[PDB]
Amino acid sequence: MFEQFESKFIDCDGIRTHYIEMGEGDPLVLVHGGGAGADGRSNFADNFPIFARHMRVIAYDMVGFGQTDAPDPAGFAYTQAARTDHLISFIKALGLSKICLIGNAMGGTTACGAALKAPELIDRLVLMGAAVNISPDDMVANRYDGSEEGMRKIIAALTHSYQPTDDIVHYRHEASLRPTTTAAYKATMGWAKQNGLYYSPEQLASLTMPVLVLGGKNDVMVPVRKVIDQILAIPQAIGHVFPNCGHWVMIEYPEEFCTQTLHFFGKL
Amino acid sequence: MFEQFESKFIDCDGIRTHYIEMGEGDPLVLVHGGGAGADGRSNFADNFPIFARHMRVIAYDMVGFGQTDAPDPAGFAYTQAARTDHLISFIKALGLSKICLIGNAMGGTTACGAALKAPELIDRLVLMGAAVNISPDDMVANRYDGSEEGMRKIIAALTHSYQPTDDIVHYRHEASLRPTTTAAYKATMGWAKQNGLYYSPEQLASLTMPVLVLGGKNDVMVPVRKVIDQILAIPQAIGHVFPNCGHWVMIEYPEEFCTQTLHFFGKL
Repeated sequence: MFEQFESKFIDCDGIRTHYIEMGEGDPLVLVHGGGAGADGRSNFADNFPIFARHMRVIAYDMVGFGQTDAPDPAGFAYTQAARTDHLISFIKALGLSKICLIGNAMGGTTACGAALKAPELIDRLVLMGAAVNISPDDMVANRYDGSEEGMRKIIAALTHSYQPTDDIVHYRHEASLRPTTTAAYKATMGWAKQNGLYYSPEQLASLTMPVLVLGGKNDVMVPVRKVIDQILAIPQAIGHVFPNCGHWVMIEYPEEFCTQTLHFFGKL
Repeated sequence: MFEQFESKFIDCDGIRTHYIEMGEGDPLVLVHGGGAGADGRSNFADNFPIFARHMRVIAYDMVGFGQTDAPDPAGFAYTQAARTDHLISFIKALGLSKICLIGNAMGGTTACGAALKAPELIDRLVLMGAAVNISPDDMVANRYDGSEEGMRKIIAALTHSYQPTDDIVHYRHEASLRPTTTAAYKATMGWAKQNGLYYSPEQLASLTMPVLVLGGKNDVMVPVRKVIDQILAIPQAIGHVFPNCGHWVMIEYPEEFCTQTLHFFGKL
């Protein structure tokens, strides 16, 4: 699946990193979510050609995910900081400046970290159901199971009223079972569950570029009150709340997602 | 001022009502806010030609305001219900069906009341810094003074970073001093202050058409947490929060206001 995009690879301080790209113009980098089997292609395949009309659009696979190196977790610590440095490494590796940058969930954690840690690379940031204020306790109070049904339950949970295709289910399911990424995933989520996916309101308010904050009203992973807290904690932030929408705005409402982001990026 | 628009008049169950209009297409009705000297023209003059490219755009003066009858408050009770029935009366008087409808503040109170009371007239509703959940106590806990400065202070209060022209100031100031509307205004605000501008969460959630909810993050009259409560109380509602923006979204960010509403109305 997804062979309409040419897989490319580049080295990011010794992490070999898979990415796809499409279109021409100013660079836009998309960061996928941190669910099991997640990667760039499957997260953003529907948005890619809409965005490619206006921008040079790039989705990469985060360390531990997709077809990017998933270093052995016996010697690699799967911390937010590693994700964050990988992204910065990636953006630099392609020689990109002044990017537009969008992150879903843990990918939002990561986009946010790069924006704070390396603002000179990033002109605009979009946080979309982004885990940027989820504490260990926040994860506690919220609350995989193997198989093709288990994956179908995941998807029905992260979405409001969206029926995935069989090809999509099977791609994600197979993906969740790749053994290197399954290990990296178990580490990634273990660390997240104990340390949370979290920046302080002070750090959030320290973001230096324009920011748009997106959220589905029915999202159960990053509930809408958390999205609101981000709109309110980040002074310059625009907020847009989608109704009848779970944790995958970009998949559940792809046209509206691309319209709002492209408008915010100044391409309409 | 505002003579680029042709003043028209029509009778609304014995209330003679001023309105302007422009463009061709599906009908869009705009409802001004309830500040002193407020009317359609001064509220919406900047948005009118943008909207007129796509729709038949109509701004009217609410009972007690502008150049619409301001019946003597010794015999006329200036209740939300009167505003609400006037609007319904107006929409029917021009023979309009399936309108798009936008209300600022008390005009939002009024648009909301018409949507609840006469849903068959209204295809889409936009509530923009709308007083639809402001209780007497809410007004208490928030907290005119005559002159051209007093009006300049009003405007600097309802806006974040907006410098009105001298012509605008003088038009509003003169307007606030018209004696029939000054009386109707004192009644209007007296009733509002004691009864509030308020529908219950149950009523709010009972709205039957699509709804977009707009708010400026810095609005001091209808604070942003009230705007959020409306996004959350109205299940189908889209929410958009503007940064660096007070209580007059349509004036402070006219292009973004027209873009979001026109997109929501399906004219882009």
